[PDB]
Amino acid sequence: KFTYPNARRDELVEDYHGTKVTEYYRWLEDPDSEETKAFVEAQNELSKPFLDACPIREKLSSRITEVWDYPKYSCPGRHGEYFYYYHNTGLQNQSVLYAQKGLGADPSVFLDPNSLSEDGTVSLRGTAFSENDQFFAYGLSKSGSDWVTIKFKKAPSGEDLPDTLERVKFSSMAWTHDHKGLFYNRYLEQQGKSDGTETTMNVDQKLFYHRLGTDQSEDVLVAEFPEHPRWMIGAEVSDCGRYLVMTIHEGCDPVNRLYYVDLKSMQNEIRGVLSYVKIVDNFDAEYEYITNDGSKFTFKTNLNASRYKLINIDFADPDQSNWQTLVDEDEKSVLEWAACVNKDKLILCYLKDVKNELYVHGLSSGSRMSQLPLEVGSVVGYSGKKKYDEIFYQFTSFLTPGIIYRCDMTTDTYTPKTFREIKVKDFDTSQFETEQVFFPSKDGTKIPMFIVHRKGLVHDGSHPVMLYGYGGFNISITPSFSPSRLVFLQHLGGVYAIANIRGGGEYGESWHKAGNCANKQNVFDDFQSAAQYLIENKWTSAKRITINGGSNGGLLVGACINQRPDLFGCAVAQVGVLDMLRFHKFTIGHAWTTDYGSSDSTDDFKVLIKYSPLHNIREQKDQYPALLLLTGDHDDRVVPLHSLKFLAQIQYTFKDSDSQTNPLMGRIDTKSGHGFGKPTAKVIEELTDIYSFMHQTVGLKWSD
Repeated sequence: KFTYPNARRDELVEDYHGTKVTEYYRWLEDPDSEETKAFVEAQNELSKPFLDACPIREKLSSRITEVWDYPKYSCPGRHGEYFYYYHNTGLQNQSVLYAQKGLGADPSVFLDPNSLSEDGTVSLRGTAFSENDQFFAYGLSKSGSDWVTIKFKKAPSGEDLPDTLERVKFSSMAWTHDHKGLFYNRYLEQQGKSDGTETTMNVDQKLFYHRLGTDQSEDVLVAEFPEHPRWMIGAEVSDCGRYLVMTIHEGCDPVNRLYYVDLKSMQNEIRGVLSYVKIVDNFDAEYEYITNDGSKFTFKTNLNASRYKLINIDFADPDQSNWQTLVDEDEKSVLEWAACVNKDKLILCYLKDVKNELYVHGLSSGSRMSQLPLEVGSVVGYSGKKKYDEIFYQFTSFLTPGIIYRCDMTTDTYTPKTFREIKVKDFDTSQFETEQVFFPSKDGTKIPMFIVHRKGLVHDGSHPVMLYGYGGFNISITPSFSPSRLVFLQHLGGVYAIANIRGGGEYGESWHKAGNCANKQNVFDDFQSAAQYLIENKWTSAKRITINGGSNGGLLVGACINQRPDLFGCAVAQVGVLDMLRFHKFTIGHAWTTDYGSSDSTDDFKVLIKYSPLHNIREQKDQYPALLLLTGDHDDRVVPLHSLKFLAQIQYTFKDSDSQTNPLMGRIDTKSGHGFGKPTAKVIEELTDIYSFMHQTVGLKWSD
């Protein structure tokens, strides 16, 4: 009974290695045409009244906002005599950066991003203080785009400097220790727009050096690789300031080349393309800089260690035969990151069965000295420089918004203190609990899954489920706090489940490879097996399951509704990649071929054509679940044409279907992008729409 917008069908046939593939809505790849703008407007004019028609929408938005309304803080970061920290009073669109001369001093406002936009659509993206704590570089993104403008302030006053760097994207921000400038990345001029609404592919990223007090036109091009247009040059200055560490990536695999430049030994100042020394001239393994003592550098690596380890490479004898293991690879746990504090102490964060653990090691020997206790959850923030003598770290979990710890690092015992407790106001979290189960996938592999629910739940199959997943790009989906999840559990009788499906990094690179490239179908099988597990164990039934995912998780949702529509009642795919044959042709999509492959390859196409959601919409005996696609017109990470073309094709496929009664809709937001830096007001509106859509499609019941 749903009337879907008109969408002109333009038969476009293309040959992929002998296989003819036809699509009908490629005109939606042009975001600037009147036809595409009319399609976007018509889809919003259909979904907005349907979402607003939810009878509990006001109650839902009010409760999400009330649960969300609590003071939030980042860890305090020391920079000289001043500490800097982000703080949100509760519902501010963007967090404010404060400065205080000591932990006990009254703070001053250092940078309020809310002062730059009436609707909070200007957000910070990347920050870096100078080594002498006197200057502060920061990136600004408009309307959620990946494009960045780098600006500068004096610290701690916050007074603006005139320096402005444009066309910055996916950029480093590394000050030289002479406090005279920094390294950053930018793209040269391109045809058309560069504001987040274009689909133009980004290649030939350059590394530049900007000197303070000069125009950007005077910046020195220090590194470029025109023979490898997809290479991206990460730049970092060593802790002592002597070395420029160049980490070169191609794609999204946890691997990188490792070059360096001895800045101090340079005969002259930075004036041209820098001559570098190659330490690792391949993409075989990761080499992530931790610290260095003179010429001996400590790196985190996955070289012959899928669960990661720490090695030492001395630039004075850099052949691989001289490398030494500093911290052995753990037999079970994944080493997520390491940080050096107080000259010769290391903070190592591990992931053990999708739960974070923290340990203190010695830099000289790599030997373990202590464990910092944590509850079941994730470490989402850290502060602790090599030159300072204490650390701060932020912990979060499903029922814990935040705990900020402080640990003195000057003694041989490491007893962390609670610095801040971040809690929801007037909410009894003791009524709920989290369980971790391991369910067998289609091939028999055991997959971890967190299930958050009310205590005393009986397994009668009556409870609605929000099933979340991602599955790809070495990303581990670890416990975190969500205010809307609390409302779902408290007022909508909900059960929330995360399936740690393959493709992620929960169990190392082998877990990642088991769900990428030719093994991508394993990811979808794991997620479908998660829904089957919840049904078989009577947590829920298929009609009560809502699946949700974003970006690569949006691809997960799209493939799962095509393959097993009988397993779900609702589906919410946010900013999802849905045309798997053309994703690599837009913006930064070429970097994802390390997990997806590319339709340019004959072998990769045979894999992609089987699960590309846009090309696998088929009516089955069971109707498709209710579908809500969410994207923004400035999502230049995953261009919104993915959602637009999928929406047009799925609405056409079921236009004459008697059996399809569930709605297939989409919401295209304005002045927002992939998600990072989205203002709080838009986030709450989006969560209200998600649970309003579920209430209208899977029969949720509101309880006050």
